Amino acid sequence: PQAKILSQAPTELELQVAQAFVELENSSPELKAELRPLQFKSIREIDVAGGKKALAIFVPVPSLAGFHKVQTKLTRELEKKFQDRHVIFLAERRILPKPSRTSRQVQKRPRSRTLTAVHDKILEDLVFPTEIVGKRVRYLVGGNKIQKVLLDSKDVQQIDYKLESFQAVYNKLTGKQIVFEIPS
RNA sequence: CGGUAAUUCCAGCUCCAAUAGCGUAUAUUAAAGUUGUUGCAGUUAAAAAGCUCGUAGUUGAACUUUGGGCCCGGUUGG
Repeated sequence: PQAKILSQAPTELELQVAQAFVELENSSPELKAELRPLQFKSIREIDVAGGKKALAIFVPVPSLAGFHKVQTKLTRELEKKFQDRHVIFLAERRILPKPSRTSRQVQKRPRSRTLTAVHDKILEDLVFPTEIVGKRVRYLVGGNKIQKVLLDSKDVQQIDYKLESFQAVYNKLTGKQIVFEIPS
């Protein structure tokens, strides 16, 4: 089972979570149907303030639309089984380097593989249930940048307590500071 | 400027400027932001074409690897 729900089974933490999938799939006749085709590729643990950790789960991008039907419940369940964790799902995306004037030619680089485009999609996935309603960028006199992301005040209670963990996760993946705000 | 009564003509004194050199004519440069790339002007002083379309010419919005770590590291100053 486990090596057939992982796209590879190299390490034990994925085996723990893989088991939880198999367990939960039995506990309800509903999940027995929905969860069966899903798979995930890798997991990374990122430490954050207050001693907690983020379970960043990486998913094949053509299947991402499936998880969005089951991402609720799954977060409820997994945060019980792995006590003191925050769980978030991310699609894996390529990024291709920018061509130099010296390089030999290759097929034209699709715009979705640019670095700017990929980082925007990452941020969209973190806050998944809510929509982003705007962005700001601040250029401080010290010579450094901060982004502010504004969230739709809808169902925010599902993520309202996680925001500090999102800041830490995003920094690890990119090196960029962000803060979250919720317009009334 | 000069028609008597001359600070301007003519002469005599005195004085000034450059000086082995000084003056005149013609051309050209600066002065000239009176040819304007730097850098002009066009209500009333010279100068916006009766009006619109349109080829050559001149000109044309934004976007694609950014940021963060670790070594070596030359020059100058204390």
